[PDB]
Amino acid sequence: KKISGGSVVEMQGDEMTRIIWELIKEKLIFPYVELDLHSYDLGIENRDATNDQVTKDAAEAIKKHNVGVKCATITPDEKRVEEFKLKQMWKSPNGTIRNILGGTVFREAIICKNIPRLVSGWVKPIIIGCHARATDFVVPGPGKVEITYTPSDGTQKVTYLVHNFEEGGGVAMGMYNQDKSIEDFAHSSFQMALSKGWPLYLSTKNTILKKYDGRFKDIFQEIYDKQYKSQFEAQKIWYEHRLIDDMVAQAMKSEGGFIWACKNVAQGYGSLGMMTSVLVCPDGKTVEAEAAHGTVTRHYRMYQKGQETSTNPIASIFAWTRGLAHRAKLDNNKELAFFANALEEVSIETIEAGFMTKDLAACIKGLPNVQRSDYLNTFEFMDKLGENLKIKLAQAK
Amino acid sequence: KKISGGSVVEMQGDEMTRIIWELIKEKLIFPYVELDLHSYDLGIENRDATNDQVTKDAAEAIKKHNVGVKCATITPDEKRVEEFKLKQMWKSPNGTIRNILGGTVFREAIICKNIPRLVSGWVKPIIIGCHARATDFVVPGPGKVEITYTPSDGTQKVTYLVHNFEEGGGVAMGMYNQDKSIEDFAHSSFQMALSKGWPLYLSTKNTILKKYDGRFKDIFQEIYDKQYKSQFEAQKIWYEHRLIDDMVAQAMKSEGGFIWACKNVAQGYGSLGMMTSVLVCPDGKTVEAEAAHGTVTRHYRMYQKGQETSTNPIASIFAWTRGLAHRAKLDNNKELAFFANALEEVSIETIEAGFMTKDLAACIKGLPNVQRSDYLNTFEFMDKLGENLKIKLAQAK
Ligand SMILES: NC(=O)C1=CN([C@@H]2O[C@H](COP(=O)(O)OP(=O)(O)OC[C@H]3O[C@@H](n4cnc5c(N)ncnc54)[C@H](OP(=O)(O)O)[C@@H]3O)[C@@H](O)[C@H]2O)C=CC1
Ligand SMILES: NC(=O)C1=CN([C@@H]2O[C@H](COP(=O)(O)OP(=O)(O)OC[C@H]3O[C@@H](n4cnc5c(N)ncnc54)[C@H](OP(=O)(O)O)[C@@H]3O)[C@@H](O)[C@H]2O)C=CC1
Repeated sequence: KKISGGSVVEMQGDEMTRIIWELIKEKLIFPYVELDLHSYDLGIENRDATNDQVTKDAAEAIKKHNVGVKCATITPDEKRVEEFKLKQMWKSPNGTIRNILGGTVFREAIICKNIPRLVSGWVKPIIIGCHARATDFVVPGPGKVEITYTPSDGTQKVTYLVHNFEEGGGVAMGMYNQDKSIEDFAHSSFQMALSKGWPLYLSTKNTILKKYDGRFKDIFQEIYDKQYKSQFEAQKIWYEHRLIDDMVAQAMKSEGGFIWACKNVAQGYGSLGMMTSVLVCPDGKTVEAEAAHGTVTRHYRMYQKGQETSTNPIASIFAWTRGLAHRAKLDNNKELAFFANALEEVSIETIEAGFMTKDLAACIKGLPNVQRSDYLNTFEFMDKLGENLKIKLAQAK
Repeated sequence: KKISGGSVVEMQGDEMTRIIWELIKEKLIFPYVELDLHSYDLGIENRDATNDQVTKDAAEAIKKHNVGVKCATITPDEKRVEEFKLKQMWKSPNGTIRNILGGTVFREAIICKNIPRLVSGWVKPIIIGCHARATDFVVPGPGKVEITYTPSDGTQKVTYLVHNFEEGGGVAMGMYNQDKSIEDFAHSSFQMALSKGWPLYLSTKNTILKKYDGRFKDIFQEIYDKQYKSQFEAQKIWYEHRLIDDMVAQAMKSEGGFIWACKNVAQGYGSLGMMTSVLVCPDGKTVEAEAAHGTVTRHYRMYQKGQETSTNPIASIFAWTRGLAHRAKLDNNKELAFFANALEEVSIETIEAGFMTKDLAACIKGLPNVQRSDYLNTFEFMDKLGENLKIKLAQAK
C-alpha cells in the first residue's frame, strides 16, 4: 500500500523543530510513504560525538541519493558551547552542506489566501534565489590602493586604481566570483525555474557596476540560449534580465509566480515559519530542502516544562513536499508527487479553512490581538493535517 | 501679512511636474509665504543654453542660502538628445548637486492612514538613508588577484589575496570609502535624526564583512558618543546599530518613526508619488529637498493634447514643507514652520478625508479597479489644498 519514494536522505534536526520533525514524520510521512531514509543526526548532540564527520557524510548522501531534506539545526554560538558543553564550535551545517554541494538556495514563503502579505495582490509566491567571500582592509593612512590582477603564467600585469587616499584614511574591500560559481548560480537558477515552470528574472545592477554585474547578465543570457532556450519556449517559461528597480518595480506590479535571482539570507516580509527554503545543484538533480526559519528558541523555552506552545510547522512540511515532489520527477513516480502535491494544499487548506496556528492568527488582528481561541497550538495541528489529507486522499486514492 | 522665509533657493523642474511645481507655487506657496527665491532653471531647455553652468551655480546657492528645493528634472538619455536636440548628455543633476554638496539622501514615503502599505502597522514613516564608485574587471583567465594597498610615502606595502583563479576565469571588483565619506554619511545621518527627533538605527553587515562594515559601525558609535550623545539623551532619541536582519526583523516588528541608515536608489513599497526625498550636508544646515519620484512621462504624454490627467503632487508639496520646516529651524521663524507643519496635514487630511488622486484610489481597490468617480484629477487637487489649508489657517492665524 505504502508509496515508493526510494532513497530520500534526511537530516535529524534540533530543539523544538526536531519533534515537529518527528511529529511530521510520525504523522504525515511514515503511515503513507515508504522510503529509503538514511537519516543522519545533525544534532549538535551528535556533533560532540563523531567530530563533525557525519555532516560531510550527510552531504555525500544527497550527492548520491540526489535528495536530502533538513530539519532546523542549531549553529554553535556563544550560548551553545557553554550550555551544551561543546568540544568546539562546529561549522554551520547550512554552509557545511552548501559549500560541499555548491548549489543555490531558493527561499519562498507559501501563499495562504487568507493571511496578510507585503502585497495583497500576490497570488503565487516569488521564489527569491540569491548568490549570497571578500577581503576587506582599513588602509589606515593616505596611500593609493590598487587591485592588480597578476596572471599565473607571467603574462602582463593588470593594474587598477581603486582610489588614492589623501585627507584622512580610507577603507576598501576585494570581491570576486568565478564562472564556475556563476554558472553554478546559473544552471541552478534555470533548473529551479524549470521545475517550478515559472518565469525566471535575473537582476543585477548593470549600469551601476558594468563589467562585474554585466558578466552575470552575460552568463545567463549565454546559457538561456545555448542550453535552456528550447525547454523554455516549450512550457512558455522565459528568462528576462531586468535592473534591480526595473525588477522591483514589477515585483508588486506583478502578482508572482516567477523565480527571482538576486546578486548582492532571510529578508522578505513573510513570517519565518511561512517561508520554505530549497537548495539545488546546477545538475538539476541533488535537491536539499529545508525549513527557512530558525530552530525556534521560543516555544522551546516553553517546551521543557510542559506548557502549551503554538508553532507553525508548515515550512518543515514543505521541506518534505519539495523533497518528495523533486523526488518523484527524478524517479518518475507519479504517485509520490501526487502525495506531495496534495499535501501542500492539505497544509494550505487547513489555514484556508481559517484554522491556523498562532503566528498566522497573531498576524491577522495584530500581535497582542492573538488569543488561544483564535488559533490552535502546535501538537494539535499535526492532527488536522493527516485528517484533511487522508480524506483528500480518500476520494483521490 | 505674508510670512518671512528669507532665502530659499529653488530648482525649476521639468515636464509634467514643472507645472505641478508652478501650480504648487501659484497656489500653496506664493499667496502665503514671502521668500527670497533665487529660482534657477534646471530644465534641460536651460541645459542647452548655459552649458551646465547654472547647475553648479544652483548647487552653490544652497551652499550659501542653506536651503534648496527641487522639482523633478529629466536626466538626458537616448530619447532626450534626439527629441530635444540636445548638444550633449548633461550630468544627472541629482548627482550633480549631490557630488557638490556631498550629503546624504533620506527617502521616506508619507503616511496617509487610509492608504495601503507594506505594513498596515506602520504609524509613522521609516526614513531610509543610504550611502549609495567601484572598479570592476573580468580577469579573463587563471591568475591570482591581489588588492594591494601601496602607501603614499614608501611605507611597507600591504598585500591581500582576493582569490587565485584556476579552473576557468573569474571576475572581481574594488570598492572603497573614506572617513570623510562615512562621517559625511554619519553627521548627516545624526542631524537627520535630530530634526526628525526619531531614533537612529545604523545597520551594516558586520559579521559577513568584518573590517569594512565594522568601520561604519565603528564611526557612528564613535560619533554617537563624542558628539551627539547629549543631544540624544535630551529628547530621548537613541542610536542603536543593528544587523541588517536584526534590523529588518524589527522593521515590521516596529511601527516606524526612526531614521534608518543603509550600507549597500528607490526601492520601498510606497508609490513613487508618496515618497519625499531630502538631501542634507553633515553641517546640519544645507538641506536640499525634492520629490522622490520620476518626472512623470505618463500624464505628460496625456498632457500636451489637453486630456484630463490625474497625478499626485504630494512629494512636491513636501519638498516645500521640508524645505520650509528646515528653513525655519535654521532661521528660528516659528511662523514659517507652522505654515509648513500645517501644510503637511492639509496634504494628509484631504486624502484622510478620502478625497485623493488616482494612484491612491487606484491602489485601494486594485489597479484596473480605479475609476474617475473614485478619485480626483491633477489640476483640481491643488484647489482643495489651499482651501483646506486657508481654513486650517483661518482658525489658527
Ligand atoms: N536552519 C536554519 O536555516 C536556521 C537555523 N537557525 C537556528 O535557529 C536557532 C535560533 O533561533 P532563531 O534563529 O532566533 O529562530 P527563532 O524562531 O528562535 O526566533 C526567530 C523567530 O522566528 C519566528 N518563528 C520561527 N518558527 C516559527 C513558527 N513555527 N511559527 C511562527 N513563528 C516562528 C518566531 O517569531 P514568533 O515565534 O514570535 O512568531 C521567532 O521569534 C539557532 O539554533 C540557529 O542555529 C538560525 C537561522 C535559520
Ligand atoms: N528627479 C528625480 O529624482 C528623478 C528623475 N527622473 C526623471 O523621471 C523621468 C522618467 O520618468 P520615470 O522616471 O519613468 O517616472 P514616471 O513617473 O514617468 O514613471 C514612473 C512611475 O512613477 C509613478 N508616478 C510618478 N509620479 C506619480 C504621481 N504623481 N502619482 C502617481 N504615480 C506617480 C507612475 O506610476 P502611475 O503613474 O502608473 O501610478 C509612473 O509610471 C525622466 O525625466 C527622469 O530624468 C527619474 C527618476 C527620479
